[PDB]
Amino acid sequence: MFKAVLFDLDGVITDTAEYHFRAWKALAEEIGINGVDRQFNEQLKGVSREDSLQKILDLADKKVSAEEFKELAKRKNDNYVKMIQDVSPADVYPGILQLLKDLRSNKIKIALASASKNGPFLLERMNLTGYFDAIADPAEVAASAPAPDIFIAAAHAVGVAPSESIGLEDSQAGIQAIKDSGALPIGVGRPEDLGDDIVIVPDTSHYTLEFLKEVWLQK
Ligand code: BEF
Ligand SMILES: [Mg+2]
Ligand code: NA
Repeated sequence: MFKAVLFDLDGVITDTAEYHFRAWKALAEEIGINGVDRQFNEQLKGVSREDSLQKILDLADKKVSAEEFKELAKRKNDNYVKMIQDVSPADVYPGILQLLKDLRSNKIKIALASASKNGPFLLERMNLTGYFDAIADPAEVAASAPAPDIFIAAAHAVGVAPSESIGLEDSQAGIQAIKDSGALPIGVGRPEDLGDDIVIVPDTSHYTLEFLKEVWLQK
């Protein structure tokens, strides 16, 4: 049986996307750039902070210095950190707490394998820290998804090889990271986005211990 589950955070445990969107929209309003609406924001999903800021500047053909650019990115981050202050246990996605409980009951290791530099804070706000055996630090990896680094780190931190692990992700690059780590990916979303060569569930209510066991045994 698999010995660990490596959890992405955003799109798996909870959603932070609304806060990212509102942070960008607030910054755009402050600097007088029109057009940062919900539809535009779809172009910022899975994109780096810096590439997202550039997309926003491009809406107004705005040119800035490196120092100005750094400051705008900082202001967006400040916005986001303020906006996540009221995250709560009610924000945990369906099924996830029961999955954590069932994994713990069955002595299966639980690691956070998230790109979020706010992972520990968010798990505290959601009252989930006690379930986690480790949090891989995204500040300590050399490369971000689709590189496998955070998933290798997470597996190692709970004393397992990635090959003994399942990874859960909502992003295409994240799925590729899991695959390349050696862990077994189970995506949440649709194959158009994630690929058709992995098991995918439509939403997190399908992430149950019984389902993960079924997937593992099929493999
Ligand atoms: F928290 Be994962 F990087 F979406
Ligand atoms: Mg995610
Ligand atoms: Na712990």
